[PDB]
Amino acid sequence: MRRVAVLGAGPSGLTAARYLKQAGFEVMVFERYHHVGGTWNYTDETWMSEDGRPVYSSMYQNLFVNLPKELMAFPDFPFHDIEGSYVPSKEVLKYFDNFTDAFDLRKLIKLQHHVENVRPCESGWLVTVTDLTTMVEHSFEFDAVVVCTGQTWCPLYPDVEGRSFFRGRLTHAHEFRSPEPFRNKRVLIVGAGPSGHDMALHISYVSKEVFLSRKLFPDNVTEKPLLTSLSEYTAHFSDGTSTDVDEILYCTGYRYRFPFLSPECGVTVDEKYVYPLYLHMLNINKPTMLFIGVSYNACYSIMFDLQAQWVTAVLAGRCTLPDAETMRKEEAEYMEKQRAEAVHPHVLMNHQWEYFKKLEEMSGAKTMPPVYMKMFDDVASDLVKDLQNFRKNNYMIIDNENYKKI
Amino acid sequence: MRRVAVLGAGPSGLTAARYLKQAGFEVMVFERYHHVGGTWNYTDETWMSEDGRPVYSSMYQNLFVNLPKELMAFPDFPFHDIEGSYVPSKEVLKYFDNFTDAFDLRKLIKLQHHVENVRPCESGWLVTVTDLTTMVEHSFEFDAVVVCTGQTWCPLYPDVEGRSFFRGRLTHAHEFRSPEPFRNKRVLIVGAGPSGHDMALHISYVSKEVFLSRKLFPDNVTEKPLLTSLSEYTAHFSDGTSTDVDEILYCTGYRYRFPFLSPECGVTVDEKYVYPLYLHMLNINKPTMLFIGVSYNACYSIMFDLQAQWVTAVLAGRCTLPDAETMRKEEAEYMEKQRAEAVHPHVLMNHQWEYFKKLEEMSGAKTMPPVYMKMFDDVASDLVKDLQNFRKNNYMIIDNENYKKI
Ligand SMILES: Cc1cc2nc3c(=O)[nH]c(=O)nc-3n(C[C@H](O)[C@H](O)[C@H](O)COP(=O)(O)OP(=O)(O)OC[C@H]3O[C@@H](n4cnc5c(N)ncnc54)[C@H](O)[C@@H]3O)c2cc1C
Ligand SMILES: Cc1cc2nc3c(=O)[nH]c(=O)nc-3n(C[C@H](O)[C@H](O)[C@H](O)COP(=O)(O)OP(=O)(O)OC[C@H]3O[C@@H](n4cnc5c(N)ncnc54)[C@H](O)[C@@H]3O)c2cc1C
Ligand SMILES: [Mg+2]
Repeated sequence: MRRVAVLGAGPSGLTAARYLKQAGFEVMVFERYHHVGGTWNYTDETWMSEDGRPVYSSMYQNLFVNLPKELMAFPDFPFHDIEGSYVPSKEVLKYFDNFTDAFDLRKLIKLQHHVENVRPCESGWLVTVTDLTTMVEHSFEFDAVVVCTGQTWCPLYPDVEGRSFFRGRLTHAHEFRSPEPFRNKRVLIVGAGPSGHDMALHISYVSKEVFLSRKLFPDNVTEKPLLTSLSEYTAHFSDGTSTDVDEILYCTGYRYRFPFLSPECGVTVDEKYVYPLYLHMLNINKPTMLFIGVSYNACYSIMFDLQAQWVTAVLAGRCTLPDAETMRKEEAEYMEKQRAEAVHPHVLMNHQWEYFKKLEEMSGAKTMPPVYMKMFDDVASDLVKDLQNFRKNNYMIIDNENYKKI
Repeated sequence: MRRVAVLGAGPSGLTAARYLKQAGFEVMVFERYHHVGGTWNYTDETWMSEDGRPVYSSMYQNLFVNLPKELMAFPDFPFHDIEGSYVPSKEVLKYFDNFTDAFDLRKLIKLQHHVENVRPCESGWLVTVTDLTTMVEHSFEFDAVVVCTGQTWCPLYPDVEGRSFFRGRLTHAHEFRSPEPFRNKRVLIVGAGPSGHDMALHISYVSKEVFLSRKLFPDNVTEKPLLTSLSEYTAHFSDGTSTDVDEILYCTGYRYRFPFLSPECGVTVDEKYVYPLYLHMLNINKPTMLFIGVSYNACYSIMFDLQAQWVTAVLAGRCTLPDAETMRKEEAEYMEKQRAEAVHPHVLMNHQWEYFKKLEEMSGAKTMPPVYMKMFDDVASDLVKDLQNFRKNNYMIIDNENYKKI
């Protein structure tokens, strides 16, 4: 166990590379874009790039973070000193470029390399990639592979009665880049929890009327219950109401999609479920393949930090895992409990802190500063509770235990 | 029986109007567009019009007819003097504009009136329509309703495995207006029979490569067998081949859609089946509602002409219909035979001349000049046998029995 492939140089991939490199592995990171940082990169491009491969970023113009920069930074790599907690996206991109440079990761990253296929070979892995600058295909052999390609690029559209009758413009959150196409339009946003809050707000500034449909806002945003059918130009809702709309915008999230995974990798990828994974990371069938960033709805800084340290510990043999039968059993029990609590398989929100404590114990990682939990539990929901104003709040962490509002 | 509603002022509607007027009925024709002629009207608009209602035209730029004008003219209303048998679409539009004036129909037609709802009331019908120039909703009462709203506007897309993963541009024939968005693109056209021939030809003139997939063409049109799956930017075919494409164009036809029909009208509308209809026209459940132009794949001039005369004859009490029981029996047997011949419910192609003869006998219509059958049987398929060149052929009807190529 020496040569490890990292697939993706977004936050997940970058974190993995730091820990794997520190642990003495020979790391190679493949990234299709020309810049690290994942979806924090903004591009005018959507769906497919002119370079011939998908656009993976769903970033849009003028986005600000929905969590204070103080909680988005890794505990041992603070954000650059810039005024304000709720920074524009470019500051987060800058953060990951610095992070990459700080840990001497850049030399490990093959930019504009699009991973096309991954398959088991002997006990290791064969990774096939295209160098998009030459269009030459390259194959590389590795002892382990860490999949960090994200899950905010392949859109999910929930089925709705009559959807195929609708004649207005239908788009997904993935391709949202600016509110301009929605100017003076009657817009229905189909959302889930907080998924459509920010886009509703952005669109409210240019559109005639916004309808936010889900199973606080500006005056021209009208909340609606569940969308129940569509007709040619009209939306019908669970309350028996209906409204005419020119545009429908699905803020209905994404599905897992890992096109490069050959069936022999032993991973089954369904819309909301990737299996069989232990702790959302380890491929139970082929345990030298691991994923970072499959789990979601959590304090991501800590999640990335810990999953990278856990993956690293497993590959270095410092973490001894239960046998496969036990891992399948624990996974099975975990997933039954997800269903009982009515959340999707890889959603961490209800138990993230306990999950992180487990990762800490198994990986040998430094314990997380409790202030992350206190601050997160206090402010994470502010988007849904004080959408128009929460980003004016500024915070400063005082010590390992406490923070304050400025 | 005095007041008759005609829904639509395309060829079906106009033709109906002519005979209904002739028979002395009080006819009111509703047409959402500002010009008669139906699908023969070209508009840059697609899907939804800025006027707030659907766009029903699927006409594209630089279209020429696929059947000689001699077969497109009604037997008793010859085409205006124009050089060439295969005329541009605007000459067909001109033909129906002239027809409308020649028969003094224009006065009957409420243009820019969009039919919103039709429902039975007492013994007659209540028709709800919007005057799009005022956005005022108007109600009208009728003793009978003739539905002529067409069926080339509501697209049909066949499911294909992986369609949801495709990230290229996916469009339907309905929204095709010019080949320009396909310039320098790799284009897959998904077709059935002749459905994608003309569009393949149009696009071939501008694109890098055109692939025509179906269950003689220009050099850059490559025929492919059935499309079996899609991925991000690649199409996969039944022959085990794969091709990367930027664009998919669905030439997969349409489905029946009559949104204004309340369930009480007694008609069930499925994708390829409208029921219960006698001879593709009469609503067996509510026999004062009739349809013209539900049947298709036939010599359309004769079909419109005879169906209009038949509908008029029924409404005038001159056509003796079987009782409802017999009509249901004949419909069921007819539909059973359609399945056996492997054609969709309303496809006339295998038996149109016999069907036309039956309409003639029942309605008292003038017998069709046999030359229509002889010529149609000779030239209708020239589109698929000599696509690039068939439109250079010119014809002349000599008499009711003979024609010659010029
Ligand atoms: C619109 C939006 C707003 C958000 N706002 C916030 C916020 O305010 N705060 C917050 O904490 N989180 C936010 N997030 C979530 C945050 O973006 C993710 O948590 C984080 O970026 C996940 O990082 P990742 O490395 O797992 O995935 P990504 O950042 O998506 O990176 C995946 C990487 O893999 C690369 N890649 C993918 N496929 C291939 C391939 N075949 N070959 C080579 N490379 C490949 C991509 O180029 C990309 O660089 C937001 C997400 C979105 C979509
Ligand atoms: C791309 C294309 C090429 C074709 N080429 C040929 C050819 O070469 N030769 C040939 O013989 N045939 C051709 N056809 C078929 C031809 O267009 C039809 O056979 C003919 O137009 C059908 O006439 P129709 O009146 O039944 O329907 P349409 O022509 O579609 O007319 C329907 C009318 O109803 C109106 N309408 C619909 N709903 C409403 C509502 N709710 N309220 C008010 N008005 C409404 C529409 O505006 C329209 O004016 C072609 C069709 C297409 C799509
Ligand atoms: Mg006769």
